[PDB]
Amino acid sequence: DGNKLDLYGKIDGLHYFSSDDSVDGDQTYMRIGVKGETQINDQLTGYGQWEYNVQANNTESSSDQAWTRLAFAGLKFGDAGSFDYGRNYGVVYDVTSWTDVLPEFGGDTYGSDNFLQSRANGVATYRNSDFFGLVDGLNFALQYQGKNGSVSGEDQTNNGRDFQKQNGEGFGTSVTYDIWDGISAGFAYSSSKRTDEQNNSTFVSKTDGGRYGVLGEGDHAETYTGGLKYDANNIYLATQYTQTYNATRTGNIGFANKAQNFEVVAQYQFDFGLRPSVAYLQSKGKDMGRYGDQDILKYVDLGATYYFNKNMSTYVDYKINLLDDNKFTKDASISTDNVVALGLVYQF
Amino acid sequence: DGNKLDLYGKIDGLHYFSSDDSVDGDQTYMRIGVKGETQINDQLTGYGQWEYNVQANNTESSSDQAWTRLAFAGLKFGDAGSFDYGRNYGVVYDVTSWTDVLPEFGGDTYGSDNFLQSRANGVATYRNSDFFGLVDGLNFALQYQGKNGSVSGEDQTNNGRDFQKQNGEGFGTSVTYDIWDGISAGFAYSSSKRTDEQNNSTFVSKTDGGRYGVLGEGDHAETYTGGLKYDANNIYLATQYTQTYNATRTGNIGFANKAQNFEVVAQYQFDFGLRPSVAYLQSKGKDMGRYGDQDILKYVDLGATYYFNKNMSTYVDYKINLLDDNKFTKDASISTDNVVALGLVYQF
Amino acid sequence: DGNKLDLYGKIDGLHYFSSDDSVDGDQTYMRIGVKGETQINDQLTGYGQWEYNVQANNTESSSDQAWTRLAFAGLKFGDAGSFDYGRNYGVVYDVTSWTDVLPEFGGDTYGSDNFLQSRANGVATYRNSDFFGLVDGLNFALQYQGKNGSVSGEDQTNNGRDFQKQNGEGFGTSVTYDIWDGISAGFAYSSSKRTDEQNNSTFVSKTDGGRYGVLGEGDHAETYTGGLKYDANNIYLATQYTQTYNATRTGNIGFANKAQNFEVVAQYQFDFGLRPSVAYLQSKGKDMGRYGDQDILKYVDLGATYYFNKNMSTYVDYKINLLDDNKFTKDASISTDNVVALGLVYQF
Repeated sequence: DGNKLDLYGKIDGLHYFSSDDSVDGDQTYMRIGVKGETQINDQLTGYGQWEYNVQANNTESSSDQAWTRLAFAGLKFGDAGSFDYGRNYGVVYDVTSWTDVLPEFGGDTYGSDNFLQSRANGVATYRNSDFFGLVDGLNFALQYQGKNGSVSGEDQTNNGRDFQKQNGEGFGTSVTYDIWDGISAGFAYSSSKRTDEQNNSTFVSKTDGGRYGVLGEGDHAETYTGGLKYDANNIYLATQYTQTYNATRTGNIGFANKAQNFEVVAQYQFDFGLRPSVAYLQSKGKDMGRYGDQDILKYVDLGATYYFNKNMSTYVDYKINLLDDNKFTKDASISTDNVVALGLVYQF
Repeated sequence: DGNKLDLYGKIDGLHYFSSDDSVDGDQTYMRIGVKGETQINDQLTGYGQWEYNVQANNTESSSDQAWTRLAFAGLKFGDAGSFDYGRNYGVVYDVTSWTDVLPEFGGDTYGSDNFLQSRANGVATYRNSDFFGLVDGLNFALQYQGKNGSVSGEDQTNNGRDFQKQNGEGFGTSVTYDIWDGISAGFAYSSSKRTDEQNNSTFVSKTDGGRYGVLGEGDHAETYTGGLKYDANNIYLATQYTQTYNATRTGNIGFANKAQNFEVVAQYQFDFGLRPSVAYLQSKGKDMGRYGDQDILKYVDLGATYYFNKNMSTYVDYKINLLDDNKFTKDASISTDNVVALGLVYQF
Repeated sequence: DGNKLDLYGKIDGLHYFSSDDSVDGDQTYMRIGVKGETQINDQLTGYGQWEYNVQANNTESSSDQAWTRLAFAGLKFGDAGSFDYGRNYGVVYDVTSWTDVLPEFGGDTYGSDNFLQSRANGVATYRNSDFFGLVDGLNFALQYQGKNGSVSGEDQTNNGRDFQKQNGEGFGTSVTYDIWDGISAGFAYSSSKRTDEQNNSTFVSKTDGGRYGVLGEGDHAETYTGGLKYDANNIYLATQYTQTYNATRTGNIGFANKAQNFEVVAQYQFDFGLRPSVAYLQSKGKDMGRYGDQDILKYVDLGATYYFNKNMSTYVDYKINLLDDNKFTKDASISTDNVVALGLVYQF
């Protein structure tokens, strides 16, 4: 009485084929989660959602095989909008998600716990749908994120973390709009203080051998995003453009002083199950101290998903990695090899 | 047919505000668990319960984010009582729980895996309700706990653990009684052997710099508890008094040779959702070698919970920490700062 | 509509009694899992299964307390057979499982992540039931396993692991057949390349103090298995014989150049719940370099299970360990002490 509660998840039998040893092999994993709603009164509704990743590709004595992707509780007051708090998606992703639809790859001009660009600890999000019911299809969002800092130091918080996934106080906003038939447009902005260890950490160069500062200096990390989306007539066309400031990771050795990020995807849905997909993603870093302008990410993606029904599917995906081995990709530990994925997935 | 089985849990979007860096920030977490019953025959019933904590306030590459709070299987033979085994609550908590009702704080003159004072590995518990159906409201309990020891040494067990959470063989008993209207009284006693590493470990002083024995010497660890509870007329009044012997932790540097523990709470339930709450907790350690008598814990707590319904609530809680920085709180790593909590929680 | 989905698991309140400190004490744990089916069309069916182990015998600050036992997605095309991929049982276990029916012990002439002998990462399995519906009771299986390698080195994969649980490319096949009344016969074969760290790792001798190669040299690891099973008239008789080549572990210091493995079990099911059980298991290693022929495993097992119903049971099991302390069992860290188990288990 009153409460709805759904168990959901999937089991993904997955194998990667690649020349990069740290990528190649068995990638089997599963997801399980919970979605809940309670109607409090005719205007007010409470909700909660949890989503868990459980790796299955290592042993029963291996370590760190599970993690939480989402955990948030929330309130939705009809026409006034909604508010939720917890681990949830940064609002930049309200736009960039429109290109995150590849069978297995994609969605990686950005990472998780990467300021407000994806999933994020301690994020307070306000959302409004049809501009208070006055403008159908015109959604916007306002978000706040507290500092998630180091385990020690001046910038310690209880939930410490290495410098690549720390953040200071920040906010972000997003707007999406539906234009006539299926065509949607979106903008998103975010801004965060950085942390001492982000500005004061060093790293040791796989090429020279010497020690240097972690790429990126700055008091602030920033993203600007614009996106377009065609969805109708069994066509899916989408693109997104994002420009960032000390916000985009350069492998594991820091951030890019400036980076320009671009993703474009085209897909077609046959009504006998098959869903082919073509995509291009790049990330171009600027003024990265001793590395100057370099590609951070650059590939073409080709793949397809076969849907047996809403509970079962198979997919192949082929990442054609147009990066070259150099001192930047080596010193930053960015993979320059191709990958093939092959998946058979049960959903529930 | 025959079996009942309930999924239960909650998602708790929670943030702490504090000057103590190791406490402050995002504290989002979730609980999920299972409660089960099977009727074997008209007298005999089997049951099982599991309860899991999943942290959500750190990253997807962080470690140790989940843990089990309860896991026990059991048998209940009508009027003869019940028996269960596994990870479950030490019976001291049958009384001290009556003060563990604060919105977020409280319940911490004692810890988990802290002999029979709270949740505990390998605990065999016998419970009897209305004294075999002869005295309505008069419950008692008998409990046994095997040694949970070190990872190495003379006192090794399979499930080793640091000295602050080891225990030797022990037992405990508890009695509660309902007096007329809502007024309940309770007593509880426990006794355990200690372990070699508890008596033979050293620690390094954050103030002097030198090495010393871990506070507390003794073959035995002991607790005596008395408690009172008023529940009726939308009032909740409760208090509990506990005296311990090498059983109460002194931060992370050992145990208190003697400690006197006191908790008192008053709450009021308005029938429009709001539930204000006032509380006082102290822990006073005695004869702690080079530290003598010191406060181990001392605060006032002020907070409130708003229940939208049985599935949704919001709460604020304010811990006013009356401890002062000194060599004891510093050398033992006890927090002396205030904390505010702010939570929005979905239950299912 | 279309999808079946079952939550399943058990809570096992369990205690071990033993002179081996690393074995003795509380062993409480739980299992939880998911089994799913979707009918795609009248011939074709998709399925998925996940099964999770959650330890409960250590603290809430302990590490590595959970792990995945099974995670696989699959397809079943009526008379043509089935195919599944993920973490699943190596097909050798299609036969050796017939002796894995002891109340608590047994099933340990082999381990998990032990080539195709038990549960295994990245295993692709084809199964066929009544030989395409032509021969009732005659099942066979074909299986493939990709390399699961080191975290570094020439044999790195993404899901690295210590040498005792690495494997190279391998395959395995199995056949079972039902003979008239309850009597079944089975054969199974497997073959895998080994890995550099399996052939190139050293270890330090608990008896001498000096360094030596990890037992077992060889390009290939191999198993041959035959098994018999009587099931009917409330009798359970089963035996299995397996001969292995650099495939059977010698504690933690390597593999046995050759090992001959034997298990035999007899049980009786009274229809008032009780199920007594008697068993013998040995593992005899050959030509193990400086250790020559030694017993790797040798015990008698005596125990019983009481079933209150399909959801509740109690069991005792007594492992009489006929191994002697020597340089082999010490240098390999194999336990030579007896064990008693005592369990009360709730299933759902």
